[PDB]
Amino acid sequence: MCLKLNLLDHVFANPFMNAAGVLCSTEEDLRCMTASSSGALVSKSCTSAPRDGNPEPRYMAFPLGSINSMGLPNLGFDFYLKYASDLHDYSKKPLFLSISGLSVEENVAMVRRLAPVAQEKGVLLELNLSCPNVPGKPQVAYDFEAMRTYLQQVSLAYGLPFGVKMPPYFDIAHFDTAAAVLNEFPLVKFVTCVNSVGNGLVIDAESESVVIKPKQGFGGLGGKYILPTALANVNAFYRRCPDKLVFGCGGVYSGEDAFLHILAGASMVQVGTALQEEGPGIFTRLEDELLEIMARKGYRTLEEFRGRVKTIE
Amino acid sequence: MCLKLNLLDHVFANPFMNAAGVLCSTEEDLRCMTASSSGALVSKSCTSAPRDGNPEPRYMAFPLGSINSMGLPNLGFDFYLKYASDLHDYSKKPLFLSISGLSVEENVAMVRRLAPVAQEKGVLLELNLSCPNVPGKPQVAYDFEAMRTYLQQVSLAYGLPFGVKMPPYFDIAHFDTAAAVLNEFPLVKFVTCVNSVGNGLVIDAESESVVIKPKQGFGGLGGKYILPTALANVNAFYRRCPDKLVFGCGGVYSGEDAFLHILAGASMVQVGTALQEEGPGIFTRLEDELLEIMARKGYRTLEEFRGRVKTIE
Ligand SMILES: Cc1cc2nc3c(=O)[nH]c(=O)nc-3n(C[C@H](O)[C@H](O)[C@H](O)COP(=O)(O)O)c2cc1C
Ligand SMILES: Cc1cc2nc3c(=O)[nH]c(=O)nc-3n(C[C@H](O)[C@H](O)[C@H](O)COP(=O)(O)O)c2cc1C
Ligand SMILES: COc1cccc2cc(CCc3c(C(=O)O)[nH]c(=O)[nH]c3=O)ccc12
Ligand SMILES: COc1cccc2cc(CCc3c(C(=O)O)[nH]c(=O)[nH]c3=O)ccc12
Repeated sequence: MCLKLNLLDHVFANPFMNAAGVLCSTEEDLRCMTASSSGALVSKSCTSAPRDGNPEPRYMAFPLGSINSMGLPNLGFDFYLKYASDLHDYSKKPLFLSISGLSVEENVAMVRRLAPVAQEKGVLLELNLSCPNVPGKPQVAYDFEAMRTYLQQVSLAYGLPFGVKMPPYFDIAHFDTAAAVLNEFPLVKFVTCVNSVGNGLVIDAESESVVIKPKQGFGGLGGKYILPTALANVNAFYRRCPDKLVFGCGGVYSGEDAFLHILAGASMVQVGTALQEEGPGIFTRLEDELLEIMARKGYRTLEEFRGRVKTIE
Repeated sequence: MCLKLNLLDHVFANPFMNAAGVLCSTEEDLRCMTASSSGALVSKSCTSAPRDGNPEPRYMAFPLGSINSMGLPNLGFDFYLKYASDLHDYSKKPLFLSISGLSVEENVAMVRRLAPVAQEKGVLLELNLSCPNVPGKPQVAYDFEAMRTYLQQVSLAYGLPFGVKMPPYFDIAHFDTAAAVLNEFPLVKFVTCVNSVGNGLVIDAESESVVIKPKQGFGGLGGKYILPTALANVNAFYRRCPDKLVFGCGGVYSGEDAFLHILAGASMVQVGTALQEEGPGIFTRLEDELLEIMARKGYRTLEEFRGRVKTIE
């Protein structure tokens, strides 16, 4: 019985990894994720220049999940590129590097640089489409023309297999349109479903106050709040993109949650809120919990059940 | 005591009512909601003809909320009109009637007929903008030109103050666009935020199966999953629509949750999943809990704190 996977020409001890932005910003963070029992790690979404991000408090967590408006704080692309080219030990596990340029041109500039490193070391690119474009327009993946533009330009500039990080959708017509856009791009080999459920608002009843400072307390939601939304999006893309992998992200706190993701179609399973709260020991727990479920059901490998969610009649 | 308020030229004993679709479909249901301690009731969204709705099971609930793909089962507009015109006891509490035609024409035909009953009896219209719009197109509220068409035609045909039931949005540019549309229509006097969070997917780990039959298990989410989303939409529209009321809906299980909706800007608070699960006794508990929080804080009126959520710095 085992949790091993072989995809994208890499080998993974298990399907678990951090969600971009959690425990991935500094060399310290990335060494910690490497030392953990996760099957892979992804670096913090980066921009060409270093960013401080939004004013604090900008992340808060509660029994049912988290809210954040971090504002893309990061050490800048050159730092993440150097970690991939010079510091990461690929004998431990594979590395994804997430990029999140604030314009299509910024993304093209980073991927042009990353390509030779991707080619020579095998670092894998996750392009974040659940990011701001022009203020007053919707985020890139909610503007299908912008999304197409970004994928066209990054595909041409990078020239190698990559994947994308998608926001959640809530309408079947949007699943159909979004998947059709992605299916135009053969280099998009994995789709990560999902980024945080956008612009929620947490209010503390005792203080009568929002809990994060930026954007009048509005921010993205993660954790237990978003699991059914995550599963839907994983399965919607798994069904619509049969030539791509789907990575699941959202609401994983247990091996049972990971099992549901995998039944929905997930190949890797990312852990954000629960990792931020529990720390990297979570990975051993999740491995143990998932293996226990597999033993009860007689499943020896992930492929035996991946995507095999049953529907009714 | 007491929680009495005046809105839209009607007196309400308290701000609580059912959410449309819950405990409102049959004359029995409506009689039961009338007998309750709620301050108002709203009928099941209706169509011109009666509908059986989707195959069962079509609703399921869990500790964190519910998922549903009911498919608009209802007794038909003629029945809800007759209830409004002949059967409802207006001396008990106000009545809202929810309309959810499948095209703009169908809405216009129902509202033309509802208008004289509204003038005569004071029944209030809630137009459901989650009404599905041409298939392969996004629900109407997610199609801003269709939404504007709907409201233009309903406003002309109905000619009296009404409100609208809105799906959640997740992007600030969409809040700006949607609120601008609504502000084009002076007869739209209340906005109810939110309908169910669309197309989530609940999977049962033991059976490896989705839990509702329609649409391969995909359905709208309600309950604890959606409270921060509901609060965000309530506050976003409250800020953007200063000449309208905002009704809150989503995740209310307690007087504390109602308190947060009200702080966000809610005038009435609707109760869906928790009412489905607890029954109409919930209204006395909510009342008691909300009065207990007001007492502890020194608030004597709802007006003292409605919309007064604090931001940081
Ligand atoms: C503090 C924080 C920072 C994050 N930063 C990023 C980011 O830099 N890039 C990105 O793609 N997603 C980012 N996310 C989103 C997560 O990767 C993930 O998609 C989301 O939190 C949902 O998963 P969860 O329910 O496990 O938290 C961030 C989330 C949190 C809580
Ligand atoms: C079984 C069921 C039926 C519903 N039918 C309707 C409807 O007919 N019209 C409507 O506007 N919303 C309908 N809704 C949505 C609810 O009114 C409410 O917007 C949603 O459940 C979120 O509130 P909650 O978290 O209190 O459940 C329905 C919800 C459920 C669970
Ligand atoms: C107000 O929100 C933002 C301001 C500036 C830059 C932003 C960049 C992002 C993308 C990074 C990101 C973040 C983030 O760094 O805030 N948080 C997430 O939950 N998911 C993400 O993908 C999101 C929000 C931003
Ligand atoms: C697959 O879902 C549908 C098929 C046909 C008509 C539908 C009509 C609606 C609107 C009624 C409604 C329903 C419902 O009746 O399914 N559920 C909600 O959570 N909110 C609503 O506003 C929703 C879903 C429908």
